[PDB]
Amino acid sequence: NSIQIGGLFPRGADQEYSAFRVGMVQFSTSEFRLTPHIDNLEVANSFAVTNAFCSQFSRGVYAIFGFYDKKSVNTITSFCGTLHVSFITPSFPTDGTHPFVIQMRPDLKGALLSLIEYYQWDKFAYLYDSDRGLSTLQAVLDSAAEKKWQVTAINVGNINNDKKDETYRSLFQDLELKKERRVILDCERDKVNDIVDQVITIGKHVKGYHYIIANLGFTDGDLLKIQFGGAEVSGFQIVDYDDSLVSKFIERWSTLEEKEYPGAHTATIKYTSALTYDAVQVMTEAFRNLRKQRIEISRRGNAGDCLANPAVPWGQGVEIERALKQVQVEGLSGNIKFDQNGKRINYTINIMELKTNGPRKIGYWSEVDKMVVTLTEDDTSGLEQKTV
Amino acid sequence: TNAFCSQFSRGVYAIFGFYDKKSVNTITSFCGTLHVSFITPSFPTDGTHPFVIQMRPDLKGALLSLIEYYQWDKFAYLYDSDRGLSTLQAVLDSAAEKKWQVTAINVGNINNDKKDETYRSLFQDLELKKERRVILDCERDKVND
Amino acid sequence: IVDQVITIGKHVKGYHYIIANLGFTDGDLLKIQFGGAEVSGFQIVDYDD
Ligand SMILES: *[C@@H]1O[C@H](CO)[C@@H](O)[C@H](O)[C@H]1NC(C)=O
Repeated sequence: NSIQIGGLFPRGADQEYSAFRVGMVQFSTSEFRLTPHIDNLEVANSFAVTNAFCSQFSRGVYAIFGFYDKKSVNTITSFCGTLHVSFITPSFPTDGTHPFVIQMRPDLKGALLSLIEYYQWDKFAYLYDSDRGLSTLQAVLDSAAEKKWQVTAINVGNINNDKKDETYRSLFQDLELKKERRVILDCERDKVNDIVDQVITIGKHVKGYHYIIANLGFTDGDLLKIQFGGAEVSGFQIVDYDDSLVSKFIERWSTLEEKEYPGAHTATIKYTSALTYDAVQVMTEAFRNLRKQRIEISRRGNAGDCLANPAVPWGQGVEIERALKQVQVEGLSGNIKFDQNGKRINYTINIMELKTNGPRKIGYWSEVDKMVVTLTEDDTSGLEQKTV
Repeated sequence: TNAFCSQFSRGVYAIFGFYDKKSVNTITSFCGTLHVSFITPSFPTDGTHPFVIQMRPDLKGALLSLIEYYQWDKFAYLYDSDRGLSTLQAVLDSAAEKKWQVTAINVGNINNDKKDETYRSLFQDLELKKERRVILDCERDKVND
Repeated sequence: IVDQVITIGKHVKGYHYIIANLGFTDGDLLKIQFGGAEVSGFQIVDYDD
């Protein structure tokens, strides 16, 4: 029982592929076995993505797991929506209803707007990356008219390789011109790391500044460097390490050799890798349920060419999509459930704060509640003088 | 992608056509890879894209200069995503540099279904307070709507 | 020490540091360079010779 599936990874994805293998081994069963075909390629090049996809389709896979960028997303959604091949991804959710695409990554918009509303910011600067996507920008801009906000949006995404460190000094000093202490980041962990590092270099991490790191991994990058700064830093965490399942995972994860499973020896794991693992679980449950529901999905013939005119799609793909979207499980990212579009529904995003003794969980965010406050409310005698 | 891979098989020397925000990356990537020259009247790409000739002239500079000419320090900006978000970044950075109060609203790309329902209250909320200056960035038909 | 100073963020323009050692430019000076704080030290090897 070999089930051929496709996988598409960037040339710069190590821990993700490692976690993929971890999912392959941990969730492998005796009933059936998945047989992954792996292709490392440049994600930004649509031609390369298309080439690899037509190759995978020539192999005749049942489902494809992979990543995409703002350049290659339309190719993926259009091709999968065309040929009826199921696609699973950790990458950013598309804006719209895109069929045959399962976005494992949950939406952060609600939690962010709820957070800004929580801290009552009426004026701030918002740094955005064009290399990822401009959706959240539109979100907070449209929200600015309703909530009466003064938002100064700056693109950090257009920066050269050699001159990229000037634009940061100019940015922060122009913010000295605007005298605005509240900032939001939302970028790649590496780009974020560079930003934080330059914040430390210019030394704007002193008390009085307030930063919001918008990403799902709060603890994935090194944020220890800004910890003793004195500036308040809030972010979101999708992987709660205080869970039994997560701990039993980290136990095995930490016991892996870094030579065989790159960047897996760490006790902390990037949320993307976690999403990959959970994706493996989900696919496994989906095909297991297909065999359990007595639905014959095996293709008797070859799918052949993806460029055949007119395009002839296979039928079992619909059944696979239905199987995938109807999966409800428990992974590293918490409760996993999908809607008819494939987006994540009913998820819990921990709201985290960075203090002196490290990160602490203040909130828990949901789609329906839109807000939840954990007890918190610590009181100290320090800097509180009982009246005389 | 299919039509491009075709006709190229016929061995054409140059390809003339149009593109949208969804298919633009396909055209530019494929033409930049296979070295097939592509001509378009549609919106210019944001960046340096080789083997692509954008016949359409840039409109950002003229817009910012016109806005500066009418001396508007506060205005509303309605935009569609189908032509690109470059002009948006332009007016945002120009708002940061020239100290403008710009209220930009996207009606484009159907980015939110919510708004469609009870959008009138929004437009009227901006209609009661200020909003003396408005700029339309859309398709001729969308403009008409 | 310098690293702990930048981490706690006392390298702002109000503070003044003196490196008394023979190598001033031998250590990593990029990190406190952009701080805005004045840092003066001693150098025994003149590269202008
Ligand atoms: C999420 O759906 C679950 C099933 O895990 C249920 O326990 C709970 O109702 C949920 N939260 C909401 C807001 O429906």
